[PDB]
Amino acid sequence: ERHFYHVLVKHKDVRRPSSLAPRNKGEKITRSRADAINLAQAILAQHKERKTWSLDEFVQVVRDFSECGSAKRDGDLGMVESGTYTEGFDTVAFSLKSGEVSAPVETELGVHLIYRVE
Repeated sequence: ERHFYHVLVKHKDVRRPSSLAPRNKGEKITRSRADAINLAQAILAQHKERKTWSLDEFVQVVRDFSECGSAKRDGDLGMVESGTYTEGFDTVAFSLKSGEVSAPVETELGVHLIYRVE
């Protein structure tokens, strides 16, 4: 069991292309897959000097950019056992060290940045 948060950037081709974050609940997502990848890359890389991030630092990007319903709790996914989420998410998530933020990783849901709380 490890504790993760995430930022989710959706695109038009996901199964539910609408934001579920409080900031813009119901906003239809029309950006391309490529657009989502580029956006996730930018929101991460604007802080690329960071070896690790504090929780507050990661929650800032959740508040500004995440389109997942988890944004209603600042992107908290709680405790996750390996093998539960899709393989793409799981492998990247369980490769993180404490305080690290992943590179953009894609699943059916969209493009994620994954943060390991500890």
